[PDB]
Amino acid sequence: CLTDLVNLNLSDTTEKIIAEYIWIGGSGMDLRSKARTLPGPVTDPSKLPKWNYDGSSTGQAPGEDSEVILYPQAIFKDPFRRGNNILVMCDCYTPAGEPIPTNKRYSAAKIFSSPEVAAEEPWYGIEQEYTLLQKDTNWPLGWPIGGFPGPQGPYYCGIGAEKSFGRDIVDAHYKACLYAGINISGINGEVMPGQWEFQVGPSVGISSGDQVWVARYILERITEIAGVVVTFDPKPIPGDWNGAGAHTNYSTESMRKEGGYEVIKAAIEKLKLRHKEHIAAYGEGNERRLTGRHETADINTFSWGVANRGASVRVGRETEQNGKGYFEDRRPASNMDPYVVTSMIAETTIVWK
Amino acid sequence: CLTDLVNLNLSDTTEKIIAEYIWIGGSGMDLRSKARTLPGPVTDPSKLPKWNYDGSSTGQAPGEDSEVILYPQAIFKDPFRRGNNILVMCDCYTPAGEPIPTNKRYSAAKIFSSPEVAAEEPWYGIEQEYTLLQKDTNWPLGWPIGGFPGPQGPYYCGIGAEKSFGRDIVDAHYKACLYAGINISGINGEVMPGQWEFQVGPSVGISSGDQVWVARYILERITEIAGVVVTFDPKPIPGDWNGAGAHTNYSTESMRKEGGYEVIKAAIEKLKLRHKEHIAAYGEGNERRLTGRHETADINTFSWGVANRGASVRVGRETEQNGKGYFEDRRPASNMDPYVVTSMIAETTIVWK
Amino acid sequence: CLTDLVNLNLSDTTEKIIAEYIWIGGSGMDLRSKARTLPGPVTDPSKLPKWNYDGSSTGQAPGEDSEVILYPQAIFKDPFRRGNNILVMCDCYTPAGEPIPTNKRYSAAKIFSSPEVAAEEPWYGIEQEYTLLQKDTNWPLGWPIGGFPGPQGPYYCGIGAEKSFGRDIVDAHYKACLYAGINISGINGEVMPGQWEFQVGPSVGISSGDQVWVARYILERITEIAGVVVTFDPKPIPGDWNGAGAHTNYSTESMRKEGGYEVIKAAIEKLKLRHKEHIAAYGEGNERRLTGRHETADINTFSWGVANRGASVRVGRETEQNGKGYFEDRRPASNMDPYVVTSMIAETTIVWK
Amino acid sequence: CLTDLVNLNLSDTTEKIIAEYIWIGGSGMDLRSKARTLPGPVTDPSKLPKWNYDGSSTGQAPGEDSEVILYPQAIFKDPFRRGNNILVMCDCYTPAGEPIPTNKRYSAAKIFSSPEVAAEEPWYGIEQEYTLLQKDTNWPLGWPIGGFPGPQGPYYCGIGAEKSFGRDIVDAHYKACLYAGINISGINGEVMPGQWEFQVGPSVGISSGDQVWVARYILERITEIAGVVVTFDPKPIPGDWNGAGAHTNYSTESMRKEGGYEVIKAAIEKLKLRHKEHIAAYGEGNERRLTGRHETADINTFSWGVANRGASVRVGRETEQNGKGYFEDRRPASNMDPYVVTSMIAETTIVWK
Amino acid sequence: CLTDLVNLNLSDTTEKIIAEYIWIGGSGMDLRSKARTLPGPVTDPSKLPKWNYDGSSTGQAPGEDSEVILYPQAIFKDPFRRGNNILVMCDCYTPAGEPIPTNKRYSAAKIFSSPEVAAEEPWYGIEQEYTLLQKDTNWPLGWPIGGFPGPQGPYYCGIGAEKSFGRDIVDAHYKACLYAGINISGINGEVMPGQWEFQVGPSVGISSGDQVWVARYILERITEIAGVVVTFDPKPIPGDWNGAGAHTNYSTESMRKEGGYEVIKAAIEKLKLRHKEHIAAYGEGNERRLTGRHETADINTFSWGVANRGASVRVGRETEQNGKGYFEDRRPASNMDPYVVTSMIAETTIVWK
Ligand SMILES: Nc1ncnc2c1ncn2[C@@H]1O[C@H](COP(=O)(O)OP(=O)(O)O)[C@@H](O)[C@H]1O
Ligand SMILES: Nc1ncnc2c1ncn2[C@@H]1O[C@H](COP(=O)(O)OP(=O)(O)O)[C@@H](O)[C@H]1O
Ligand SMILES: Nc1ncnc2c1ncn2[C@@H]1O[C@H](COP(=O)(O)OP(=O)(O)O)[C@@H](O)[C@H]1O
Ligand SMILES: Nc1ncnc2c1ncn2[C@@H]1O[C@H](COP(=O)(O)OP(=O)(O)O)[C@@H](O)[C@H]1O
Ligand SMILES: Nc1ncnc2c1ncn2[C@@H]1O[C@H](COP(=O)(O)OP(=O)(O)O)[C@@H](O)[C@H]1O
Ligand SMILES: C[P@](=O)(CC[C@H](N)C(=O)O)OP(=O)(O)O
Ligand SMILES: C[P@](=O)(CC[C@H](N)C(=O)O)OP(=O)(O)O
Ligand SMILES: C[P@](=O)(CC[C@H](N)C(=O)O)OP(=O)(O)O
Ligand SMILES: C[P@](=O)(CC[C@H](N)C(=O)O)OP(=O)(O)O
Ligand SMILES: C[P@](=O)(CC[C@H](N)C(=O)O)OP(=O)(O)O
Ligand SMILES: [Mn+2]
Ligand SMILES: [Mn+2]
Ligand SMILES: [Mn+2]
Ligand SMILES: [Mn+2]
Ligand SMILES: [Mn+2]
Ligand SMILES: [Mn+2]
Ligand SMILES: [Mn+2]
Ligand SMILES: [Mn+2]
Ligand SMILES: [Mn+2]
Ligand SMILES: [Mn+2]
Ligand SMILES: [Mn+2]
Ligand SMILES: [Mn+2]
Ligand SMILES: [Mn+2]
Ligand SMILES: [Mn+2]
Ligand SMILES: [Mn+2]
Repeated sequence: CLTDLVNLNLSDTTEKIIAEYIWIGGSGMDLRSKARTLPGPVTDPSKLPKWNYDGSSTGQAPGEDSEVILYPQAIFKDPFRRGNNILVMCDCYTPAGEPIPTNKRYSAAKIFSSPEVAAEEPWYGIEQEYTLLQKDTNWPLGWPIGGFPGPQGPYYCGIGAEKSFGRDIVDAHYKACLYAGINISGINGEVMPGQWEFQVGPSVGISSGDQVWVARYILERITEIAGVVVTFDPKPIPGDWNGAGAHTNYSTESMRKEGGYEVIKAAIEKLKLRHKEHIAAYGEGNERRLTGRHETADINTFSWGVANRGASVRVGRETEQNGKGYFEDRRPASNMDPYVVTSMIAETTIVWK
Repeated sequence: CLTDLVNLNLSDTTEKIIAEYIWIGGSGMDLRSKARTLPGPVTDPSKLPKWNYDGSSTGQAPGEDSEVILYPQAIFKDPFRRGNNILVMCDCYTPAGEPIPTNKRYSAAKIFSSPEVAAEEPWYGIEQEYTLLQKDTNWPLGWPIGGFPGPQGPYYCGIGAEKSFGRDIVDAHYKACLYAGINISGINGEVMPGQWEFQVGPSVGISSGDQVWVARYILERITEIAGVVVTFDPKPIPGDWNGAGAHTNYSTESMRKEGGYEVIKAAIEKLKLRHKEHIAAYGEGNERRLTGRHETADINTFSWGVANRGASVRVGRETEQNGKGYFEDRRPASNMDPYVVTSMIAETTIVWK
Repeated sequence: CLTDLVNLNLSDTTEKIIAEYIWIGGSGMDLRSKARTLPGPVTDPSKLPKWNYDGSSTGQAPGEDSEVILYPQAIFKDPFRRGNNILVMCDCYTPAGEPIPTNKRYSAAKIFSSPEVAAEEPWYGIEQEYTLLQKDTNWPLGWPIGGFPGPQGPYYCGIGAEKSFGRDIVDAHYKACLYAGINISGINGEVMPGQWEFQVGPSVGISSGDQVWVARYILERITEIAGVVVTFDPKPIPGDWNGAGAHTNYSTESMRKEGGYEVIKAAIEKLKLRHKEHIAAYGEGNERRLTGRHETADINTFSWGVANRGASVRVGRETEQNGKGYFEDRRPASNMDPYVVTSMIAETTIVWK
Repeated sequence: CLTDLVNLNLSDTTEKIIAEYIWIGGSGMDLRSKARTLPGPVTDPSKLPKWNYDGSSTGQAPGEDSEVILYPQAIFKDPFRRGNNILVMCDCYTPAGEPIPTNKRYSAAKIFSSPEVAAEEPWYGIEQEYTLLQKDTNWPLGWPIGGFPGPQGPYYCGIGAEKSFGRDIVDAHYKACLYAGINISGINGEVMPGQWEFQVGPSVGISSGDQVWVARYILERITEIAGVVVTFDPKPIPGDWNGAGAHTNYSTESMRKEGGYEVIKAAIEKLKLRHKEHIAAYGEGNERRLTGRHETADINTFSWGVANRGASVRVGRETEQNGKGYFEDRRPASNMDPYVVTSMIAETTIVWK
Repeated sequence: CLTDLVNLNLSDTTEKIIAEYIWIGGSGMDLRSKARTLPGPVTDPSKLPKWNYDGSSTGQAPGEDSEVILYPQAIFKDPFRRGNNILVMCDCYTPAGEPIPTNKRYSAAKIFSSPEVAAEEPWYGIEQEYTLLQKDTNWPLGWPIGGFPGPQGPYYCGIGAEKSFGRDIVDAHYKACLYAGINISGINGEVMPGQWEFQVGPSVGISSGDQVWVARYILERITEIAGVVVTFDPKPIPGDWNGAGAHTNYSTESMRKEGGYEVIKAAIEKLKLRHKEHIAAYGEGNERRLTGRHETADINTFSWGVANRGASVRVGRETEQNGKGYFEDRRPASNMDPYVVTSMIAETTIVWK
């Protein structure tokens, strides 16, 4: 029957390939994709033809001038179609070669090409938290309808049927990602029952943004299979329940070398000064998450400390004791555009004075 | 149990083959098929025996003179029975060798054999849109019964459980088709939730028609497996919801060579003059689709433009900028007979003056 | 679909590994785990990097000083993720290298390193009994809701649908454990319908504790898959229904050699004197189990005998008739921390006089 | 069985009475009630004993000083218990005779006792709109779960099963209210499917506030019976669906006498000047309702007109043509405290200059 | 519980009355109603105050000039609210006293006031056929979903569970109507399973129209209670299944007196000449019903005969044999506006020459 067809091995019959072009839609938060057949395997992004789609249907163009252009930027193996088929992360342009307003990759690319940044070779590990929800009722997975599970406490990194909801989805994603070639560093059950996390491990500059988006694309496709819905809303349930963020861990060449801890403090300092303008691009709805309770710092103050999950930035015990490592900006929400957060951190930390 | 039997590998036990003869029924819109055993593998259509069926049961013949004859025309691998078994696309005739009124392949074959057409070597890519429906209630897949989903917008090329209904079926079909040997160029989720699309990529003359029909046959067989119903009705739900069409993309030898864009304009021009008579054969119910809203042009006007999804014909940005390519006739409905549309375009575009 | 992704073989695509760090949480009875990617296979515990987690979320640290450190101590193969992926049993410390109050491995390690203990090379076989419960109602698997099955009698080591509930889970676990490298000696259906047992066979000193914990981790993960709940509560149902214990079988070098039976009696003797203080660490709720009925001895008396399941300690017919073997301390409850019971027995039996 | 007991006629057995004391709770939007037995029928409010309740449980007092006092203010017949039993609308005070912060009846009473207001003898008709919701899912009655009914249009004052949801409840309420002695002037199905309205007809000064609250109490008690939930949230569903308000119709002695239309215009004028401060007390969430679409006027502008449902105030065709009547302030939300809106209008309209 | 409240007898507690004003909405086919309280019983229409409603919500007025006026024209007892409560049939006007375009009572009233018509004192019996449908699926009551019952034949005037669907509703209606004061002459099960009929017996001129509308109002309210949907669509199911009409039986003074049969033939004759223009106002969709099969006459021909259910007009055996009676115009569809058909027959039959 149905899975025999979806899992057909094509290699036995043609050289042809299926490429799934992924892009980001009109809201800056919606992933979209379509697929095309290509005549043979491809490993280099610049050897893939450009393409277009109906921008008038994604809120990015008018009906009379509907075409919007897709620039292939990164290739990953398609864990769904398997064999030689591929996912292609994309960039969006007018037919005139202008990047459209919702393309935030272009700006970020410039910052990561700019040679004083490139030389610092920044590293990002981003911690994507999300929440799983029952289709149609829109209530968190594992929660009874019109009710709540036991209070927070046993859920964080837990095991068992009354504690841990949807490991299925999570472990699936983890391998999918690995197979695809995403640098995924690890996963964990989070504090609010039904909330999970994966980390896209230390990735350089632009490719961090690319990998987080593709990882999210894979997550949602998996949840789609499962008949479950994901939100990246930073505070999906009001009251005594954790919000969800996208912690950004960060380091520069000079931060991970001898006496980098000094560079770290100095970077934090610069961040303190540009808190206000960082918050503004750190994803919407954040006001509902950053309250000072539930392992956040208040939106209005900026703070930092060592093992302090109540602070705006946190520095690992390990990197303190070694005088070198990385720090964690805990401010960005789970619905953060990594392109924006990732480059803005480099900019406020290297370029600006 | 049941799938062990349906998936038996016959190769281990005989040389014998199963051929599924497919034809088009009395309404010109209903596919029909039966199967026979053949003594060994066959790769050439003319080496398959002709056959007959009970036309009195498909509305094509009377009871007392019931026999109607099947001419094998194209072979494809059967993605259901797998191994060496085959699908055989067919043509319909009286025992006297007359093509029956519902055989539109014969006319089309003549036009594509006619040497001034053949030399121009026309190319067609056809975009089959369709809609998936819940068995028995006849309401679109994923829609709640006696109600509607959220308004159009997030569905086009979307991902996730609350957005994307029946990817299962779609991805299955895609591989099925590839395996079978249909030149299928790509797929995508369409604008109305539950509506999808596949494209039968650039195919020459008569074989375009053959492949579209066989692709439709595979689609409906898959939906059958799934316990879901397909309509090719061009406007299945009334009101603020997309209709479904069968866009025909077209090019001639001279159109894809240097300065073909001029030939394109001239062809469009000829099309403008024969709009009235094209509409008449562009599938029934089209009046309900072509309204000027929802990415169509009004039935009564003819128009064209560059990236204009509101026009009767559209010319890609890419082919404009290259002075050579193809244009898209957006007029045909999803229930179009590709034999009719495909040849009628060649006729109005090459032969007539 | 979903199990195709969870069962992806990673070996075909990278050298990378997934390690699941397991630890024991704030209540001393809750297992917790998270996973990370490592660059290649690892077989030695000391070659695994140390790690940390949010102790503020497991009741082990404050929010402002939240980091707690994980020391890898034992590696086993992950029977879930399979291939080269691993489970890593852990130990808990402050960033200052202090063992936290809930780390009972550290104390036990000292006792088993201490050279007069090491030389006696103690052996432990521990019999983990547990009960399976329906999710949400929290009533034993196979029991009708708000009611009881037939009285005890046909359930112990039974077979058939009306007698034996959840063998599925049990047999799964058994192989899981073997695969993982736990020395699991055997399994059996227990006396109360829905209650089962596995034995972690003769294991030396500290590794007994390690293996029991990891075996429990595997059990609960399996039940999680099954949509069923486990309790290690020593007496889950009040009345005429068996409780659950963690019998510890024990032997020293000198006990299993010629005329060890004398050493056995002498050990029992020492145990009689420290009954009071053993009970106190033999797991909470034990008062509800050890009643003198249902194959226990009363908490307040200490007793021993030969084939006597009504005594506090029991000595096998086999080891009596051979003048050498091991004895069974039937006192510990099913929710016993094996680190505590296992070393406390060595201490009261070798060191103290 | 159960309704035989609930409907027992007590008259046949004692003179005793049951009085249900109703009051308004800590949030200023939550009705609360408890019942006591009284020795014989009572018709005058001042002949009912005062009472108290646990304010610490309604967010109105601390635990150590928990008593809050209830002043009977209005009697109505209890339509649930029937016979001679009564509902008693209440007022809230400290034991020291201070009105508590959430008692808005006291202020309003003062304004309606103040002799220049009393002499003008103001009249209020208030139009309570509300929405009916499915228990637990919190989605509007008659809507399919995770979906929407047909667009607005056939619902307003409609009849039939596919159009009209919960008439049951509505018609019940209507008679309940009449029986009770509420001056209820009429009912109607509103624009958004599942939304209804009742009017508390022309009532003088303080008693308008009293009757609206008691009418709301009766409504919710009825929906409680039905196993359905009510919201007075002014905009329960986002998007192309009506919000809900509490239109206040108003007239003074001088407005309903010869050439009152002049007094009306002058009153409107005064209202224009105090729009800002009226909005602030016209119920919370109003920003989400008053948008200028769906028969509201934008929160930021003030406007008036004759038959204009798009304006902030509307004057009936009937009262224009007669040079005398009443005008409709369409600004208050459905969650308005009538005590506050009702007196504030008298104050801005008579006292202030 | 709920029916105790809906059936409260108000007479025991006030003199007050509930009046349900009914009118016809923007489509000319949708009934609408709302209710008001009146101070005492009323028996004469002209003693009821006029009223208004929001025409902007029924498609009859703009938002800025929203008021539309209701003229009470006929009173009937409300069979739902019972006691002294009343239904009030209405007429629609601008505030300027113009009848709105959808008010067809005004025209008809003129024709029935015009003294040469009045003197002929026309009589109408109209046969309302309708179909009952399952809510949400919109498939006829008693039909299995996605299928059909046995072929027509045993359904007409049938009895039994496999033959007769919804008698409940029907018998309820019948008494309701009688109670209300509608001159309802009789009922019967019709030919297509799930289709019924009632007749509004011999009623004079304008009051026929009034009574048919109010009868329809009562029908749909009843079906609403039942959780069932009604259509007056003339041909709800395509194929071998009866359509639904609104046969109009007609007689004038001179037709029911000695040798009226001559006047009858002459009237028929006049009708033959104005068939074309009668058809145009005889309700929309009629083309799908009037086919010449299933007891209709073809739309394009006009015919008459004696006991002929295949003709456009039919004359009873009884009135033929008596040389005096009435004839049956079988042409109007079930969705006919009786005001239009009823007066148009008088006009073509008396006034015009
Ligand atoms: N030097 C570094 N610079 C930037 N990121 C790093 C560095 N070292 C490790 N990381 C990344 O930071 C991430 C932190 O993940 P996790 O263990 O969830 O963080 P936390 O415990 O702070 O929540 C991992 O992706 C890791 O790849
Ligand atoms: N040069 C050509 N001549 C005719 N058909 C072509 C030509 N080039 C491409 N096609 C086909 O026409 C189809 C276009 O489909 P699609 O990608 O859906 O276009 P749209 O932008 O209208 O969605 C594809 O099959 C494409 O391969
Ligand atoms: N000499 C020994 N020292 C420690 N454990 C032993 C020794 N001999 C056997 N065992 C173990 O004791 C356990 C046997 O448990 P089990 O069959 O449940 O005992 P019983 O059923 O008699 O109460 C297993 O751990 C077995 O591997
Ligand atoms: N003179 C008056 N002054 C104040 N309110 C009045 C006066 N006359 C009537 N009312 C009341 O105002 C309320 C408006 O009800 P309704 O007819 O539903 O309003 P709308 O037409 O705005 O829906 C009713 O209670 C009506 O009886
Ligand atoms: N002289 C008349 N004029 C008008 N209607 C009449 C006259 N005599 C009887 N009727 C009525 O005509 C209607 C008859 O419809 P019905 O009994 O269903 O007839 P059929 O057998 O034509 O279906 C009823 O209102 C009946 O009372
Ligand atoms: C549990 P936590 O300590 C806090 C993050 C939290 N889920 C949030 O509100 O951002 O996450 P992590 O940073 O260890 O992943
Ligand atoms: C979304 P669309 O732009 C328009 C097709 C539409 N479903 C129709 O009504 O013909 O499809 P395509 O051009 O990407 O083929
Ligand atoms: C029959 P049993 O003695 C069961 C022991 C009992 N569940 C308990 O409460 O100790 O089995 P074994 O493990 O001792 O062989
Ligand atoms: C039809 P409407 O104008 C509705 C206005 C709307 N429901 C709202 O206040 O938001 O109410 P009413 O005045 O007829 O009661
Ligand atoms: C039996 P019939 O011809 C039914 C009318 C038929 N269903 C139609 O299409 O008009 O009418 P009657 O019994 O009501 O006169
Ligand atoms: Mn983390
Ligand atoms: Mn986290
Ligand atoms: Mn973190
Ligand atoms: Mn397309
Ligand atoms: Mn399309
Ligand atoms: Mn197209
Ligand atoms: Mn045992
Ligand atoms: Mn046991
Ligand atoms: Mn034992
Ligand atoms: Mn109103
Ligand atoms: Mn209203
Ligand atoms: Mn109003
Ligand atoms: Mn009849
Ligand atoms: Mn009839
Ligand atoms: Mn009739």
